[PDB]
Amino acid sequence: GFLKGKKGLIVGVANNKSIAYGIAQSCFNQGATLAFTYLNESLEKRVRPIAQELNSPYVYELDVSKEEHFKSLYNSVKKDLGSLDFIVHSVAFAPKEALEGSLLETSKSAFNTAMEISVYSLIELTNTLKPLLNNGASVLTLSYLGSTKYMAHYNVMGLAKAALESAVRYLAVDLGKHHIRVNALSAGPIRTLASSGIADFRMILKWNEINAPLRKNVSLEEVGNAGMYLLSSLSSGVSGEVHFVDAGYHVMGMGAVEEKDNKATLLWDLHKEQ
Amino acid sequence: GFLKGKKGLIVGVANNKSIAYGIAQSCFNQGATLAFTYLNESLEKRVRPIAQELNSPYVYELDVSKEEHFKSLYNSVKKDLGSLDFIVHSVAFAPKEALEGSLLETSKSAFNTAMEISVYSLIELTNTLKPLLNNGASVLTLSYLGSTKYMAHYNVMGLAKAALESAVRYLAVDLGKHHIRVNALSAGPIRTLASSGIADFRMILKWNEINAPLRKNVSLEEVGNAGMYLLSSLSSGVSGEVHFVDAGYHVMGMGAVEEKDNKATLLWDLHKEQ
Amino acid sequence: GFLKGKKGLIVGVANNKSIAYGIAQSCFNQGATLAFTYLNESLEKRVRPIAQELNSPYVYELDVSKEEHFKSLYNSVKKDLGSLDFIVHSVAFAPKEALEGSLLETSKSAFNTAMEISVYSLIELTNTLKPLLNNGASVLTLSYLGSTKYMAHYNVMGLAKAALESAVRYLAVDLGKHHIRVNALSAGPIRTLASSGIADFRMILKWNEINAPLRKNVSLEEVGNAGMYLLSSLSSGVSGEVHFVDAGYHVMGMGAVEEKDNKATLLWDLHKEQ
Amino acid sequence: GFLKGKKGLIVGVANNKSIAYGIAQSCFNQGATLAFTYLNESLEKRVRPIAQELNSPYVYELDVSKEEHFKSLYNSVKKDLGSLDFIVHSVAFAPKEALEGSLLETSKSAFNTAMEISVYSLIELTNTLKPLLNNGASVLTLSYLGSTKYMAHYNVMGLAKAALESAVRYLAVDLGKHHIRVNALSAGPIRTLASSGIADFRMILKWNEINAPLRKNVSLEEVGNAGMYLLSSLSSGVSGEVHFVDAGYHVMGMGAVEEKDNKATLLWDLHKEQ
Ligand SMILES: NC(=O)c1ccc[n+]([C@@H]2O[C@H](COP(=O)([O-])OP(=O)(O)OC[C@H]3O[C@@H](n4cnc5c(N)ncnc54)[C@H](O)[C@@H]3O)[C@@H](O)[C@H]2O)c1
Ligand SMILES: NC(=O)c1ccc[n+]([C@@H]2O[C@H](COP(=O)([O-])OP(=O)(O)OC[C@H]3O[C@@H](n4cnc5c(N)ncnc54)[C@H](O)[C@@H]3O)[C@@H](O)[C@H]2O)c1
Ligand SMILES: NC(=O)c1ccc[n+]([C@@H]2O[C@H](COP(=O)([O-])OP(=O)(O)OC[C@H]3O[C@@H](n4cnc5c(N)ncnc54)[C@H](O)[C@@H]3O)[C@@H](O)[C@H]2O)c1
Ligand SMILES: NC(=O)c1ccc[n+]([C@@H]2O[C@H](COP(=O)([O-])OP(=O)(O)OC[C@H]3O[C@@H](n4cnc5c(N)ncnc54)[C@H](O)[C@@H]3O)[C@@H](O)[C@H]2O)c1
Ligand SMILES: Oc1cc(Cl)ccc1Oc1ccc(Cl)cc1Cl
Ligand SMILES: Oc1cc(Cl)ccc1Oc1ccc(Cl)cc1Cl
Ligand SMILES: Oc1cc(Cl)ccc1Oc1ccc(Cl)cc1Cl
Ligand SMILES: Oc1cc(Cl)ccc1Oc1ccc(Cl)cc1Cl
Repeated sequence: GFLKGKKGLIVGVANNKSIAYGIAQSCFNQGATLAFTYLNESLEKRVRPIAQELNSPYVYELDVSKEEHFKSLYNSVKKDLGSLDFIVHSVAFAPKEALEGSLLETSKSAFNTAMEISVYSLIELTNTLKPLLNNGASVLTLSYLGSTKYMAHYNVMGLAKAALESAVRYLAVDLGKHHIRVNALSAGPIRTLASSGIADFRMILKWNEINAPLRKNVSLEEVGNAGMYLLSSLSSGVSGEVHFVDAGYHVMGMGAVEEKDNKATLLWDLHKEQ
Repeated sequence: GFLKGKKGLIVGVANNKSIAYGIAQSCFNQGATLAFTYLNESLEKRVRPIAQELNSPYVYELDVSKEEHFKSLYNSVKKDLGSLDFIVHSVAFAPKEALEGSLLETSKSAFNTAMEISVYSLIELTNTLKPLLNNGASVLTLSYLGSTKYMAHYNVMGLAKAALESAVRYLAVDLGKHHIRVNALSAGPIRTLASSGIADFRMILKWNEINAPLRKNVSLEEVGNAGMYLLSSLSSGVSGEVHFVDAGYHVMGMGAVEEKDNKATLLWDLHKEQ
Repeated sequence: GFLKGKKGLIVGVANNKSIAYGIAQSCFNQGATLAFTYLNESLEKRVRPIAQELNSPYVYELDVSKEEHFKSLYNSVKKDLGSLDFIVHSVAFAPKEALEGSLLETSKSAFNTAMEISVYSLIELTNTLKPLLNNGASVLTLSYLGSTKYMAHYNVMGLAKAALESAVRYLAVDLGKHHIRVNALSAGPIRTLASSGIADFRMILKWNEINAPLRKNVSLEEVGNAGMYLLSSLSSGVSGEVHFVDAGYHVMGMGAVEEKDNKATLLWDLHKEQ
Repeated sequence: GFLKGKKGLIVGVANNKSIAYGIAQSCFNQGATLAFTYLNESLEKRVRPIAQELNSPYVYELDVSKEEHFKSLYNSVKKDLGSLDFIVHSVAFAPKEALEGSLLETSKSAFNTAMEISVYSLIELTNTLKPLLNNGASVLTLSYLGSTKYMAHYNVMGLAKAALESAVRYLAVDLGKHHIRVNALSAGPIRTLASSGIADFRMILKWNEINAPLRKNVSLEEVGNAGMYLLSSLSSGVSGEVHFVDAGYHVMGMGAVEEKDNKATLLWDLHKEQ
């Protein structure tokens, strides 16, 4: 495969429906040597079997909010793997309240919690493992249209992803010198532990399926393959790029209609709403 | 004037070169009643005469990192002016170190400092004064190209302005229901207290000057008129807009060369570099 | 006003609901000396009173597809006004067929007509009057979100507008040196002659009203006021800018929902579609 | 490979340095059965051997300016290959003058030639071959940063590329209904027949090399692999996307400076210019 002999660190796995898992699965099929991290011993209960299924004996603890966990991580991968060719940064969080209602009511607390866990953590993770990154290494993070466009109740998480994307741009220039790449994969809505916690997510998912050019929701396999590509030398001439894997949803300037032309009606007014 | 009888709150005045003042100056000539805020007593020594120079007796204290200041602001204007038609958010801060070197070396501390003072403050300032805002009210903040593009050692400030512009988008939806507008004016480099205290600023300035389409730097007056417009009814149809006042610089995909056709040479190699 | 003693050419008026009219009306109210053109004698019947109504006795014939009309035009304003401070390029066309169905069915013939009348015309109009443009002159054209986002059946006109926004960018660099500004005002949907001829235009309009941040359609006055600003010295620091005047519509990444939060319902499913 | 048993049409091969060839090469190594096309007999002398080396006996004539060639194409692929899984649209032309001097001097003639060969041809190519496109088919075209940013003397080609990306957006919606993908690969400067004939091209190249984050120029293999990715099921979740293979150049907001921080100096002022 295109990741043969390549070593990579996967951060974000919570279960087999995780974006990072789809990416790890895809990376595995291409011969990569993987390493995984887990937030707490409860998630490790799921990250471990997942890890075994992908020929990986490297499982470490890493709660991005605990700076000492980073110090341990550096020592871990340097001992167990010597070096890293790629990193997957698939982590984000914000209090449940922050994602409902408006951005106005956001508490300074929820703001910082979402900024730190979802943005700064990319900086700390990358700086921490910087001296262990081989030349040509690739750093991939996960974003969402909500960064540049308004998406119902995404709120502060929207402000985070915008900063996240900017960081990707600045990190690509900081590491470009040493031939290292940085990108963001902008996936469309998809069912995962984090999303199943968001209010009326089934709706966001229906609006995308019905109004997206390909008229479908992206699979975990599709997101995994786009990621794998971005992390492989297949894309060594690609950096500081925000790559959409959303069934083409990003192009829409309004609700789809194209299929119906009698008088032109919204596809929404005909599917799951009549 | 297009602001006669209109009441606005100006946040961000440090001296008479501040962007916030230019916009204030312009709104003044249009008949707006002005109100100013200062960070500390030291700054009040400069904000005071200015307010007086522009007919304003309503001067209040406001350090965005102090939440109790916000409740006072409220009571202060609710008592003095009763209502607000437009708010100017001209604030941004980050430690000196964070704006030099690389984004990678940024600390969790400077990060949270950059994000709070420069982004969350717009949220608290707005949500606080919300019930004092008349229908048709306009909220303007200031950003910089660094938000979506790499600019020399802008580092963490670039992440801030990226969330800032995204916050402008969500606030516009949050407050649009109530007929209120939220925009951002992305001004080009311009010499002010805060900018003069930034490494090699002389260079960013000259580069924009030579490479900009209008072949010059933007004046404080031009930024002020751009803002006055965004804050006047003249733009009642505008919202969630990042308005560029940069002498067209933002359109360049490389250094200028145009006038000289002989064999095409960078204007920079001909201007102040021979 | 901010256009006192300023002379500008207004191109594109068909009746009193035209965008070029709103722009004209607004510029008139600011002391501008206007001049108008007309496609044919039938439109001249409406461009004449309108022209009188705005203290303008300069009315010339101009069909952008007729190269000779441009030669007359130059001679006309050189005699009648000596010079131009601003220009309004408000012209667009494409066969009815091309604006329905898909982009795939567009004939080579419709493609060219749409590109010529809608894009090249800006190039010819500007290049022709270039010798009569005073320093600080401002060139304003009109575009629509369909340039960068897909909009129902906008098709080839979507391709035109995108080339047009890129044209705006290249012309700003070409004329930038001579202190001349070039911008585009991207207006939101609004009822006019050309639009009343578009299939199911009412829907585009309804959708914007319900889903736009300000929850209303933009008025002809708001478009004019924006254009006037773009054409006045008030924006002497703005160039190569695509300025949106759509009630904040461009920020939306999906249909509005906000006002209803029980389970978060689409405002569309509650307004003009129960 | 990821295109094993996948049949595609390669349009635009001029020699072993063409972008279309690199993509073909990368696709050939992924198991695809290829088919090529040539403009005139003078190019068939370079396409035939390339087609042979890549295992292809399907070499057809196609001058996008001639509509009859499209009818033959259809018949040629329907008879020789039965159906198509992917199409490569790597064609663009504009008169030599148009690409030098200013966009202002462009003639109506050259405007129409640029638009037609570089934009309309994507529309005819896809609509003609449409009945031969299998579900999940992928359509890829090539663009350049000049489409949305000013690039020296790119001029009218910049307008074409902007319409081209817009067409990619509308075509993606027209063919998505049938599960077909449409994307654009925006490559960075690279040595080809067409580019070699461009004014001051070495400069554009050195400028991207020094200012690009990965500090190099992209290779034909990288552009090739990026396109093969876009054209394979590996990217079945991506559509209407403009994908940048430019060593990350697009992220730059100004010239590079990074590595040097004595007073912060341009990398350009130190490399190939002292
Ligand atoms: N699922 C979607 O529809 C979608 C769409 C676009 C972007 N994304 C992005 O994908 C990433 C998340 O993937 P997901 O959607 O599969 O959710 P997920 O729950 O599967 O993964 C998120 C992971 O982050 C971990 N995490 C949370 N806080 C942490 C902290 N303090 N320290 C260390 N780890 C922590 C969680 O344990 C979890 O494993 C996020 O960046 C998210 O913004 C998701
Ligand atoms: N100067 C430029 O070239 C430029 C370019 C683009 C954007 N901007 C933006 O303009 C705004 C500031 O204007 P400026 O550049 O004229 O700088 P300035 O020095 O004139 O103003 C900065 C202001 O921020 C205030 N401030 C900082 N921390 C604060 C806090 N804790 N609480 C309350 N106030 C605080 C200061 O009191 C000061 O008045 C910022 O948002 C900045 O990002 C400036
Ligand atoms: N009305 C809207 O909702 C809307 C939205 C976005 C952008 N626009 C843009 O506004 C501009 C026109 O404004 P409008 O909507 O008031 O339409 P309108 O019908 O009022 O004006 C269009 C003008 O173009 C002129 N024209 C057409 N072909 C011509 C030719 N061959 N030679 C000379 N003139 C010709 C017509 O005579 C007409 O006066 C167009 O560029 C259009 O793309 C309109
Ligand atoms: N070379 C670069 O640095 C660069 C950068 C960005 C985008 N591109 C794009 O790549 C594509 C071309 O590839 P290239 O750069 O390798 O150049 P190239 O010389 O290798 O290919 C250009 C091809 O276009 C064909 N062509 C021109 N007119 C035609 C017509 N009327 N009918 C049929 N074919 C015609 C020519 O035969 C030629 O093969 C173009 O779309 C170009 O805009 C190139
Ligand atoms: O960014 C996301 C975008 C979408 Cl559409 C769905 C899930 C996402 O991811 C998250 C969103 C909110 C929280 Cl609190 C935590 C995570 Cl992991
Ligand atoms: O955002 C800015 C952009 C530019 Cl080009 C110049 C000055 C700016 O303003 C600041 C920069 C850094 C800090 Cl700590 C505080 C402020 Cl007010
Ligand atoms: O660009 C436009 C966008 C909108 Cl929403 C409405 C009208 C517009 O303008 C036109 C569209 C098509 C044709 Cl044939 C002629 C014109 Cl004047
Ligand atoms: O689009 C391009 C961009 C670059 Cl940087 C280099 C070459 C390109 O391709 C062309 C440019 C002009 C003409 Cl006439 C024909 C072609 Cl194929």
